[PDB]
Amino acid sequence: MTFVALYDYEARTETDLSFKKGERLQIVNNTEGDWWLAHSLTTGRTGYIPSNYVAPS
Amino acid sequence: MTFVALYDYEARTETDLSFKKGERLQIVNNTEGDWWLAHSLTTGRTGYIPSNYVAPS
Repeated sequence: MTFVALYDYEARTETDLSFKKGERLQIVNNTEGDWWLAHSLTTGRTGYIPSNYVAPS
Repeated sequence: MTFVALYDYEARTETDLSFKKGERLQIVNNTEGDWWLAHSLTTGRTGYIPSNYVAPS
């Protein structure tokens, strides 16, 4: 439900959350699901994807 | 190990992967862990976070 930040994190893009160690965070359940870093075997490109958009082969 | 894309996804930032339905994708295990959308109860801000940076309260 509620989590606690173990480390400072500085946002690298417009969509990540910056937070300091000690902060209390709540996960937003949503349609996209967890995001994973993925490599496309089809295109060779790489980056984060919304996990609910994919399924095991 | 290997996943298949169920839908087209267009990248919304510089770090997400665009992919078409049908593509074969491989997950990159890494230090950050899964990314989740989180709301900070401390600051009120909201955005994605690397899950390995936090722990249950």
